[PDB]
Amino acid sequence: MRILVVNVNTTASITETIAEQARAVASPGTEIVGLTPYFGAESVEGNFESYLAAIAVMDRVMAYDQPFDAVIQAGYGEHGREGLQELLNVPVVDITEAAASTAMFLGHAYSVVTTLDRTVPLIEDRLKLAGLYQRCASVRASGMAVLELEEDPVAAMEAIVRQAELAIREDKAEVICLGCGGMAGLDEQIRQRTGVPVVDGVTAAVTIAESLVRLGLSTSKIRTYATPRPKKVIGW
Amino acid sequence: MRILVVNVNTTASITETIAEQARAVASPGTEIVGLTPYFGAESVEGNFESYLAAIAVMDRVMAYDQPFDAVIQAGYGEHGREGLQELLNVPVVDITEAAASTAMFLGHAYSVVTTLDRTVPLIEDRLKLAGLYQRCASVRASGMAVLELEEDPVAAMEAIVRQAELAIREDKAEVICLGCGGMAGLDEQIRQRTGVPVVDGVTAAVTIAESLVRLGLSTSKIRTYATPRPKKVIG
Amino acid sequence: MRILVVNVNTTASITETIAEQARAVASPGTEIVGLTPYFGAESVEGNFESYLAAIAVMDRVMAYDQPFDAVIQAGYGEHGREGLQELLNVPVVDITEAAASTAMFLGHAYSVVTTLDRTVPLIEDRLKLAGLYQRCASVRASGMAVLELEEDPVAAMEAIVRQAELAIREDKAEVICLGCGGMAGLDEQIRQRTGVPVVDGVTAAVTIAESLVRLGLSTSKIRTYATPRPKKVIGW
Amino acid sequence: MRILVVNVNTTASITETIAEQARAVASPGTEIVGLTPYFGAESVEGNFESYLAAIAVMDRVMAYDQPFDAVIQAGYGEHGREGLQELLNVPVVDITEAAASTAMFLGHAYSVVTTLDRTVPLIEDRLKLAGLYQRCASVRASGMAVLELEEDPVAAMEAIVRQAELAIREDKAEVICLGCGGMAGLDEQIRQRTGVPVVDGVTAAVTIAESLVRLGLSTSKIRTYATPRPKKVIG
Amino acid sequence: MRILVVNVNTTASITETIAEQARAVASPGTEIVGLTPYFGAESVEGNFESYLAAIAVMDRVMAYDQPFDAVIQAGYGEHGREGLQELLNVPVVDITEAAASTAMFLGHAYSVVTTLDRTVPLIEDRLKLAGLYQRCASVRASGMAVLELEEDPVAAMEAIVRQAELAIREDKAEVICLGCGGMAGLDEQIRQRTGVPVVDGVTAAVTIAESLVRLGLSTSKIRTYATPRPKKVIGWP
Amino acid sequence: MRILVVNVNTTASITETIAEQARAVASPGTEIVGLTPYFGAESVEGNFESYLAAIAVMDRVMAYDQPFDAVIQAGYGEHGREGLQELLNVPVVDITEAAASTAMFLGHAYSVVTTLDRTVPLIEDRLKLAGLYQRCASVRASGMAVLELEEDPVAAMEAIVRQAELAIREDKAEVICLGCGGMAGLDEQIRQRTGVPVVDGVTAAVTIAESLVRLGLSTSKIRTYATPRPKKVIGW
Repeated sequence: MRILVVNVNTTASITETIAEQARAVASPGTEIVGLTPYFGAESVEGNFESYLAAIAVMDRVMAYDQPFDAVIQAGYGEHGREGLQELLNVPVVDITEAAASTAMFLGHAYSVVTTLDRTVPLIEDRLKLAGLYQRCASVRASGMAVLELEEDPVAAMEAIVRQAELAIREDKAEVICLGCGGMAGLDEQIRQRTGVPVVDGVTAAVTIAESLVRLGLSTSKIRTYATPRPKKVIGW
Repeated sequence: MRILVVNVNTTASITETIAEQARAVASPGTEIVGLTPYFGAESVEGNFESYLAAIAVMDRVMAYDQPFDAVIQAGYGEHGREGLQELLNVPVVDITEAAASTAMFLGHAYSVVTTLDRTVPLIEDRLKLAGLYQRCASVRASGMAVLELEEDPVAAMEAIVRQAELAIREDKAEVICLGCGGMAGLDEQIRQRTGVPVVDGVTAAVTIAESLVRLGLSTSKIRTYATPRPKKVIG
Repeated sequence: MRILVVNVNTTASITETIAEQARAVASPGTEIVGLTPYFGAESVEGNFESYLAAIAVMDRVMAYDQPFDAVIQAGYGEHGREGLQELLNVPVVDITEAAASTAMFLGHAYSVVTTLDRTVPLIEDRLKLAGLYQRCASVRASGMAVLELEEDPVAAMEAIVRQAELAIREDKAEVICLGCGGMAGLDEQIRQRTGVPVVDGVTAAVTIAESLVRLGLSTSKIRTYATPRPKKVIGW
Repeated sequence: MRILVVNVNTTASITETIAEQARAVASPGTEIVGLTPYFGAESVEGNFESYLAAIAVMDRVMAYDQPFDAVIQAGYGEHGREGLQELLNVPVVDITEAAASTAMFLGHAYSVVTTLDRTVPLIEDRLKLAGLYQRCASVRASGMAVLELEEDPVAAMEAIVRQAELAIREDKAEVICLGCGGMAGLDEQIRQRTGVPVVDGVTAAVTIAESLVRLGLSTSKIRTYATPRPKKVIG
Repeated sequence: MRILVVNVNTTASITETIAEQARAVASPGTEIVGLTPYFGAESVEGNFESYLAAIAVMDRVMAYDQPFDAVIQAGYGEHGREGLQELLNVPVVDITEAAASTAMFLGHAYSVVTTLDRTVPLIEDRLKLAGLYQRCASVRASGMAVLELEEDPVAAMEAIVRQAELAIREDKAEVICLGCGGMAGLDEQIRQRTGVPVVDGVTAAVTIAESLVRLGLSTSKIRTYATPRPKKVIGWP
Repeated sequence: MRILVVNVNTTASITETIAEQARAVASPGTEIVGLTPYFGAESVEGNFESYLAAIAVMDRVMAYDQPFDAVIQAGYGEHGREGLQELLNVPVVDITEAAASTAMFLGHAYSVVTTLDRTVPLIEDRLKLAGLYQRCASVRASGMAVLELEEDPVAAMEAIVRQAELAIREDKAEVICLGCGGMAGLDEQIRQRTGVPVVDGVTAAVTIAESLVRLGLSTSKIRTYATPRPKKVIGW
C-alpha cells in the first residue's frame, strides 16, 4: 500500500523528519511518500496560516499522480482534513486525532504538548470537533516555535518535558500526545523523562491509516464527505 | 464607517443581492461595500469548497486597498472568520453567528433553515465552535441548492417555509434563521407564513458590525487572534 | 424609537448613571427612558433580591404609561427577562446577555468580572440559561460591593483590574465583560492594562435593542414567551 | 417537626389537596401546614406567573409566624427555591427537584409529564439549573392546563398516561414524574398501564424534607445561599 | 422494614461501623442488617477491586435468605449498583449517589472528599454516569488509604479536613460529601471544623431507602434494569 | 507478537468465530489466541451479566500463563476494560471502543447497531465513559438476542440492516459499527445494502492492539490504572 504523508508547512526538512518516523513504523509493504505543499507558511501557527495550509495540503495531494491508499495530514490542530475527506476516496488521518485516539486506549486522560500558546485553542477546537476532547486533561504549550526545535534539541526537550510534568501533576494527564508534526520521534525521550506513555501522532497515524486500508475501510461518502457537487469553481 | 460585505462564493449576482439587503439596514453614514472573491466555487456547498472560500475571502479582503471599519463574511457555515480576525484589526462578523446570536434574544430556541443537507453538519459544527448551538432547536435543509433559489424561487420558497414549519412544530423552534447568504431578504415572507420572527444573518450582521464600531470594539489581539507571527509564507 | 432601560435596584442615582451611559451610545432619535422599580432592594446581591427585582422590574415596566419599542433590563445576573418577554410584544434585552453575546464576536473566550462572590453563581446560571456560557472562560468577583463602587472605588478599581488580569492570564479570557450595573463606563483602565476589549452590557444592550427594532424583530410569541393566559391573578 | 407545604398558586383548594397528599406519607411526629400565597395567579403557567409565584411564596413563608423545620415549595418548574434558601435557615425542597432526584434512584432515565406545552421549557430549565436534567429522557406536555385537570379528570388523565406511554416508548423513560403540583395522587393508573414507577414530587418532597431534618442537615450559608446582606429594601 | 447495608469490602469492622451509623438514623420500625461480602479486597482502591466488589456484593445479597425491603451499597465510587437493580425487585441505593443527591438540596455546589487519589476518577465517573456530577465542584483525595482512617484517625481526620477546606475555598464547594464508606459518622466533626453541611452517604442512603419503601417505589423493571434473561450461566451463584 | 482475544461470554463457539475473524486480519507474525472465560453467562445481555463477565474475563486472562503482548476484550458494551488495564502491563483494547474509535476516522457521525434494546444503555454508557460518544449518532437495537444471531442469520441480517438504514436516514449516521461480538463478519452485507462503511470491532481491535504493540505503547500505570495496591484480597 502507499500512504501520502503530507506536511502542513512548506519546510521540506520537517517533511523529511516526519517521513522518516513514518517509515520507521510502517509495516512491510507500506510505502511512505512524504509530500511538502507547494505554498503556505514555513510553519503553521495560527488561524490564517492554518487555513492556508488546508488548501496547500489539498492542492498538494491532488497534484499527486501515482495511485495511493490513504493520506496522512501531518499537522497538529490544523484545518483541512474534512476537505481531503470530500476530495478523496481513500482514508484521511490527521495526526492530531490519531494521537488523541490512540492515547485514549492507554490512560484515563491525555494531555497534548504543543509549540506556541496561540495554537492551543486551535488544537482544543479540533479535538472538540473530532469528539476526542472529553478525555483531554489539557493542551499545553512548550513556548517554543516549531522551527526552533532542531537548533537546540536539549532546550526544546526541556521545554516540552516541563509542560508534560505539569500536565501530569496538575492536569492529571496519564498520557502525553506530541502536539506538533515537527516533534515527530521525540516521544521515546519524553517518555523516558516523564514516566508516562507518549504518543507521536505521526507514527500513530501511520498505524491507523494502515489499519483502515487493511480493514477495507474508507471515508463514508454518504453525506458530509460526499464528493463535491460538480459546479463552476474558479482556480483549482 | 465602511463595512466590507464579502460573498463567500464567486457568483456576483449573489453579492449584489447581499449588499443591497445590507445597504437597506445600514445606518446613515455607513457605507456598504460588497466584495466577490477572485476565486472559488460559484456556490459553497461542503468542506472543500468552504476551505477554498476561506482563503478566497481572506485574499479578497487583503487585496482591498481602501480603509474600512468592519468586515462581514456573508456565508453560512463557512470557515474563515478566524483567519480574517487574525489578519485584521477591525471587527469581523459572520452571518451565521450574527443570525443565531440575535435570534437568541427573541425566543427560547431557534432553528436554521439551510439549502443542502450536506451543509447541515457544517453549520452545526460552526454554531458549536461559536458556542451558539445550545439554544439551537435544529438545523434543517430545505433540500434546494443555493443557485436554485433564483432559478425556481416559488418552489424554493415553499421548500424553505416547509422546513420552518417542521422546525416550529417538531423541533420547538420559536425563531427561524436563514441559513444561506443567497436567502438574504427572504425573511419577511417566511415570517408571514410561520408566525415567528425570522432572522436574516446578512442584515443581522450589519447591525452587529456597526454596533461593534460604534462601541469602539474590535477583535481581541491578545491570543488566538493575535497578528500572525512574521515568517516565510510562500505563494 | 424609545427604549426603557430599567434599573434592577431601587437606587435612583444608579438608574440615572445607567441611562446616561445608555444615552451616550444611542443612535440619533433613540430616546432612552431610565426607570427605577417602585419596590425592591437598593442593590441586588443574591437570589431573594434578584427574584424580588424580577417582579419589581415587570411591575415597573407594566406601570409605564408611554409607548416604547424595546426594553433593556439593566442588572448583571438578575432574574426576570423571561417575564418581560411574555408580558411585552417588543424585544427585551438583558445587559448580561448583551454583554456576553457581543463579547463572543470579539475573541475566542470571554470572562465576566463582577463585585460580590455570591453573585457569581447567579451570573453563571443566567449565562447557562441563555446558552451563552460555552465561551465563557470564567465569572470572577473582586469581592467589593455594588454600593461600594461609588463609595470606595480606587481599591475596588484595582481589585477589578486584577480579576480581569487573572481571567486573561489564568482563565484564558480574551475579552472582559463588566459585571455590575453600576460598572457602566469603567472599561478604560482594564482595556489599557489588559490589552483586551472590554464590554459594557449597558451600551451593548442599547445597540442590540436598537438593532432588533431596526430589523423589525420582536419576541417570538409562539410558545415559551406567548402572552400569559388570561386568568385570575391576585394583587396585579 | 413542622413542614410548610406552600402552594405556588392562589387556588386554596389545590393547597388542601397538596397538603392532604403530604399528610398521607408524613411520618409520625411530622406536622404538615399547607399555605396559600396572599397574591399571584390562580394557576402558574409561564415565566411571568412563575416569577410572581416566587415572591408570593417567599412572602407567604415570611408572613408565617409559627416555628417550622423545613419548607416544601409545591409547584412544578416555577422559580423561587433559591430565594427561600437565602431567607431560611431550614432545608427547602421543591417538588420538581424532589421528583426528579428520587426518580433517578429508580431507573436509567426519567420523564416528567406536565400540563401545558409552554411550561415544558420552564421545567427543563429548572432541572438543568438543579443539575438533574442529565438523566431526564424528556419533559412532555399532556396539553391540558392546571385547572382543566379538575374540570375533566378523565380526558386529562388519558392525555397524561398517553404522554407517559410515549415518554417510555419513544424517549426511553423508565420512570415517570408528575409535572404539576395539582397532579398529586394520580400515579396509580399510569403505573398499571405502563408498568413503571411513578413519582409524585409532593410525597417525594415530604420524605426528603423529613430526611434532611432527621439528618440534621440544612441549607449551606457559606456562599450562594448566605443570608441576604441587610440593606434598604422596599415592599 | 428491613434494609441491607452492604460493605463493598471484606473488612467486617468497617461493616460494623457503617451499620452503627445506619442504625443511628434509621426510623422506628426500620431494621438495619449489615452485610460483608464473602470475597473481595479488604479495601476497594481501584478498578480491579471495584469490579471485584461489584460481583462480591451482588453475590452476598443474593445469598441473603431472609426478607428485605431495600438494599444500600455502602461503598463510594464502586461499580455494581446496576447489577443489583436488575437482580432485585426492591430499591437499591448507593451511598455515592445518596450523598451527592442529598447534598444538592443543601447548596449550589458540593465536593467529595475521598481517600486515595487513584479513586478520584472512579468517583468522577460514577457521578457522571448517575447524572449527579453537574453540581460537583470537585472530588478530592485526602491521601490516606481506607484502612488508615481507623488506625491513624487523628491524621486521617486532619487530611480530610484540609481537603474539605480547599474544596470550599478553591473549588467553591458549599457542601462536603464523605467519599468513603469507612468515613461514616465523621461528618459532624468535619462540619464543625469547616462550617458547611457535611453529608454522610451512609446515613443519607438510609433515609433515601426508607423513603422509597414508604412511597411504595422500587426499581423500574421496564428496560435497563429488567430481570436478567434466563440462560445458561456457569459458576453462579 | 501474541494477542489474547477474549470472549466476554462462555459460548466457546462464539470464541472460535471471533478468533477466526481476528486471524483473518492479523498481520504476519501476529498470533491470535481466542479465550473463553471459565464462568459467566452464555451471552451477556445486561448489567448483571456484564459485571459477571468483567471478572470472568480478568480471571481468564489471569491463569493464561503463556506470554502475551496485548489483550482484546470481545464484547460490546460490557464492563471490565479498566480492571484489565490495572492488572496488566500490556495494551488492552475493547472492541466497543475499537469500533467507535475507528469509525470516527471515517465519517461525521457513527451509529452502533446492537442486539437487544436492554443493552443499548450499557453501550451508550461505555461509549460515554470512553469519551467516544460525542460523534455517536445513535445506538440501536436490531431486536435479536445474541444467540438468535446464529439460529437465524437471514432475519438477523434483515433486522440489522433495517436499524442501520434508520440510523443513516433518521439519526444521520455515516458509518455503522457492529454492536455484538457475535456479529463479527457481517459488515460486508450491511455495507452492500447501505453504501456506508461498516466497522467490525473485532477486526478493528486487532489492528489497534497490534498497532499499540508496534508503537511500543502500553497502558499508563501512573494513576488510574496503576498496579493494584498490595493488600488482603479473597479470590472469588
